[PDB]
Amino acid sequence: SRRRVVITGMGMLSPLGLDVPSSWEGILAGRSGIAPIEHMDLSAYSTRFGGSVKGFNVEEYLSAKEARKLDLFIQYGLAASFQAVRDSGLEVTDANRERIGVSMGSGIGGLTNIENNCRSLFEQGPRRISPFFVPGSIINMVSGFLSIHLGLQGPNYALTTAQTTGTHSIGMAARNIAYGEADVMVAGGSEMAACGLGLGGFGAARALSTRNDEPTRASRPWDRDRDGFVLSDGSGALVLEELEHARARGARIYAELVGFGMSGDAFHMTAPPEDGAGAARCMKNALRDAGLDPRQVDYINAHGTSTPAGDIAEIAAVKSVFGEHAHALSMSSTKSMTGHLLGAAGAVEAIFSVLALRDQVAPPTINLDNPDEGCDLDLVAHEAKPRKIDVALSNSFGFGGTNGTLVFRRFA
Amino acid sequence: SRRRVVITGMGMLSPLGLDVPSSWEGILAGRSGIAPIEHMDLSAYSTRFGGSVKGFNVEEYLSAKEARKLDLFIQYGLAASFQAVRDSGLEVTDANRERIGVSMGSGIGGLTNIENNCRSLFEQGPRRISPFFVPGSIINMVSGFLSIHLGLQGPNYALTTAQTTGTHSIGMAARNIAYGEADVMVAGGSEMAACGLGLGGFGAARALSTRNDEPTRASRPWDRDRDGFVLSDGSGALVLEELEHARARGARIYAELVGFGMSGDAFHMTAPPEDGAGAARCMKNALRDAGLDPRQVDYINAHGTSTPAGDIAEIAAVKSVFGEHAHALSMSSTKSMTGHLLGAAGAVEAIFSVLALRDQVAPPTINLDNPDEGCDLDLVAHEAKPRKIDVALSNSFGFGGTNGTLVFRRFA
Ligand SMILES: NC(=O)N1CCN(c2ccc(F)cc2)CC1
Ligand SMILES: NC(=O)N1CCN(c2ccc(F)cc2)CC1
Ligand SMILES: NC(=O)N1CCN(c2ccc(F)cc2)CC1
Repeated sequence: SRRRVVITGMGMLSPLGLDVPSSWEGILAGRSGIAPIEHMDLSAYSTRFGGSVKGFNVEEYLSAKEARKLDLFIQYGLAASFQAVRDSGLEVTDANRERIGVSMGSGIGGLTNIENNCRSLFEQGPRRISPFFVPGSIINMVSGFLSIHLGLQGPNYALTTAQTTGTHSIGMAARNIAYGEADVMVAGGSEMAACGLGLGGFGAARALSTRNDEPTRASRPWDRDRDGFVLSDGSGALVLEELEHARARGARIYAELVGFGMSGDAFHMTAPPEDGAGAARCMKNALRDAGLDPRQVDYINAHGTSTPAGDIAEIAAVKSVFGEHAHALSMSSTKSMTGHLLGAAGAVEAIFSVLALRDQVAPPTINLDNPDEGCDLDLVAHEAKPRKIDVALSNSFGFGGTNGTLVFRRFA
Repeated sequence: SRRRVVITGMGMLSPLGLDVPSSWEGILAGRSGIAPIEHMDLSAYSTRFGGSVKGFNVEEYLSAKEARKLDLFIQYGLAASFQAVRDSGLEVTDANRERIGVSMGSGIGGLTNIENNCRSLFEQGPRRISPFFVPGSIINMVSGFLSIHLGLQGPNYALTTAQTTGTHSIGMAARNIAYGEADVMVAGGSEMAACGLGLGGFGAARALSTRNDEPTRASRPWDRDRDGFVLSDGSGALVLEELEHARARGARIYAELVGFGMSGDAFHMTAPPEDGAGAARCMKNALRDAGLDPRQVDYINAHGTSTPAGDIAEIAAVKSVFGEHAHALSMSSTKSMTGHLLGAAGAVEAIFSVLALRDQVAPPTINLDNPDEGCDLDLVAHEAKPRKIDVALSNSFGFGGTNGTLVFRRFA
């Protein structure tokens, strides 16, 4: 037997806005967050654009002195997490602090910091490496710093499952609460890889869209002219809470987390299998986990990265899992607007899945001008679609063939 | 309802050996694996030694053509993983591959790789960054590559909780099996942070021993002349298996994992509290999880990093948890011999804890010539101590105030 887990606070930094309601406003308007990257020489790079967080002010959250110690990915993680805790109204007390934990992850961690400390190392030698290099760059420091700032003494950890991080972080946090290891968890992910090493590293594998002329049209999941993913920055955090705990203090409940699925493709380091066999098993696992029949699913927030092999794999997976229901559900890539926030993708897409439930609206797949061969599902081309949504899925399918699926349900 | 979990396979690279047996022989003979570092010129560094893996042949495991693309931490993770699975005698099949997963972690991941690609980027341009940069450097690719080579389709993930990584990886993997998400898990961690940025970054914070002129005597946990930890490399992997699944196949069972604790200090980014309050919460959680009287605990493999504040915190935590029984159990730090394998520390030390149960011997704390103020427990100074061990506990503490405790006992 198992406790029920609800969403009582959400927080976000995205290429679309500095919080949830502003990000969600852009999502439903089909606005693009993608733009050429500024204050950075990308002359020798084949990709010169992505989704930046615009106008982030870390001094709303931290002193200038504490923020100087921390990589951007950690700043962004703390911002979404502080937002999510404030959004929840939860009061931390000596009576509950041991029951409140954190699992905020990252796919790639502190590349920006690693790059600036490399610059100092090569130019001037090791004696110019920042004393805060290690604690200021390691992925578990969003969980670390958040626990220290708020006095959280519950489970304290960090996932790193590349592009699956945010989905796994939220799912495993839900498990902690369901099986009684915590009553509250702050979970999600953050990322800032759209630095030299992120653009160069992914650009070297030719994984990135090179559509420098039309950056807002670059991210075009299931469109026959897609040429790979758009690199994006930001964070999502959710406050996950045991139902009775949330009801007792009179929390505002956005939605219930009913289902979590995991699988491994065991196929290829970067490419999914053509038929999405792994993504199929993971969605089936998530629906079994939630005790739901595939027929009950109304809305899927796809992984939808705009990679040719990735997008077609997800069409196959859904047709295989949903059979004659596959056309009835709506499925959209919000990455058409946000780009791919990698380890944070699952976190911001879980929030969009929750908000699709609250507002009864499927977010668009923008730029889906010419669906590809086989891409005949309801991919919500171009514009948001108001519709009935009781059950929403959020999928992540990342490098190493690691799969995550979250099942959200309306709560009333 | 909650199932029991046993250890059926173990694997290791350490500064003492290229497998578990050779490493364990070094542990029981009090041998140091710490030496001046040869793979690079450290004359501008304030620390020039640590625990290298000596004579590692990746060609025992992988083609030189796959090896070339992978960071040593991934190479070390796979080697220990391959050892653990072979040691288990487990055969992967279509009937069970969905029921076998992997959780192999790292604190820092592919810092060597990311540094060298940073050098290429700075000296030559983005066009000289390896196409394998991302899949060859990111922390989740031990779990990824292991699943690809063995065909593991179970839960596929990675923890990154700094120096607590291996302990958390093992504990959460046991929970997966406990709660029916998997019947088999390959779990542990790997680390190779001995690059310029690693030795430099830990050196900038003055966290490392600077005993360059006597490296084998540098790691001296609870000794009054200790002066920081010794950075070491390697990997530990265990096969965790549901008890009845292990019984059904006549598996050889080394020990039972009965207990898993996590807590957060919520104290400091890098310093443990003097009183050991977070470590004490974590051990109490693990002992209650195991349904034990604290007097049943015979052996503690301490975190024991040879830092001033870390070592004394641990005495205080153990005195607070076990009271008068603190004076009857044996506690030692195998870090005295191996140094600090960071995210891999929890993995090798869990294997040392299991082997203490198999052979009925407490490994020594070497170099404990002058125990510090209040360091007055049985710390097994200098020499291995044959003794009765029914219950063994392995502790890790890390940056972000993240704590882990594992509880093992003999299985008949
Ligand atoms: N070249 C190869 O045979 N592999 C597979 C493709 N590849 C890759 C793809 C996308 C990405 F973002 C990172 C790496 C590089 C390694
Ligand atoms: N401000 C200072 O003098 N430093 C930097 C922060 N902190 C630290 C400790 C251990 C470590 F491995 C990395 C960083 C304490 C020492
Ligand atoms: N006086 C002591 O220090 N003891 C008493 C408790 N004891 C124990 C043994 C088996 C068991 F099932 C429960 C408890 C072990 C050590």
